[PDB]
Amino acid sequence: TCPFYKKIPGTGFTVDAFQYGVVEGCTAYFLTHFHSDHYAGLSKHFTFPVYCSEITGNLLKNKLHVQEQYIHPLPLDTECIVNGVKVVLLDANHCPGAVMILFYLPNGTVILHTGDFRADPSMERSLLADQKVHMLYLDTTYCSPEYTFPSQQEVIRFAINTAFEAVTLNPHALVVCGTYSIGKEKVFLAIADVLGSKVGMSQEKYKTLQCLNIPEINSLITTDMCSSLVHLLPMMQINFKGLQSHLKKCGGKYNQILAFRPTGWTHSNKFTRIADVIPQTKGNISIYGIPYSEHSSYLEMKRFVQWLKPQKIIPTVNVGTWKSRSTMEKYFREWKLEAGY
Ligand code: NI
Repeated sequence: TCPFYKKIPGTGFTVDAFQYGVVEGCTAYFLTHFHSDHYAGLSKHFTFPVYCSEITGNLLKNKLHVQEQYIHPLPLDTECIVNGVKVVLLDANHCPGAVMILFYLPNGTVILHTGDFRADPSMERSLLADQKVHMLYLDTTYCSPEYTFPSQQEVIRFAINTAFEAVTLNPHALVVCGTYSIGKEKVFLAIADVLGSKVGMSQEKYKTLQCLNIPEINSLITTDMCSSLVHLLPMMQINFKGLQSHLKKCGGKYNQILAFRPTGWTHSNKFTRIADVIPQTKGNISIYGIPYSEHSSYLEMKRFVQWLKPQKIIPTVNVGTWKSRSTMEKYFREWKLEAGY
């Protein structure tokens, strides 16, 4: 059964609620982004209206084979009417096609559902700035002060410089980047750009990337592995055994692998600066874990909420334990007392 925090009161609407069968009273199913924990349940047999971004709609049609007549893409930053209720989709600064949803209830209440997001000051100048929000359904993934990580720009700087140095020292080194979902495309695209190569990948991954409206993409990606010196592999293969095996398959073209695992947070963040990050090495293989996040750090989240000043917060992540829930509620109260709302 559908949990309360995926339901929008006063509407026929649910958010990211496709794994519960037919939800009683739901007239429209919203999907914030194309990640499996959120789309779980969608397929070509779905016959209710799905509301989403253009990019998410490309992925629904091409990857899950949802029929076109049930896909309802909306433009961002535009007031739209859905079953008699005004809604707006806003960029969530998560993965490609990921949105926040603003709902203007018939009784005058305004609700923001962040979906998954990485809070940014740029959000303080969207259509959020123009009215009060009463209720916030918040992505609380990293809602604790231990969760710090660097900007995406610093992380990409580190990766570009690391890769360019290694390959200039050894033109027979291969760079490998791990992936298991959409998101974090800048890692592998930035590295390929500094090295003057395309990124090589499976046909299934190339198909996924072709749904994303990224400019000039036919110029940056390929299925021809033999012509590429940046390869994408499943995240599960980014270990010494999986990489030794891959290196065999390249037929003596290469004699070294430098690999990258974009994680979210790991506890090496509580001690070490990005400048100071070192790989794990075995023989001719090195693996770097880089803290490239597409969710808010604690400080980013706090700033957003203290700016927005919602009347009520409903967490959507880490809700399954009493200790988590109690922790989060204590931070929410601190933020409110420090800011004065
Ligand atoms: Ni996500």
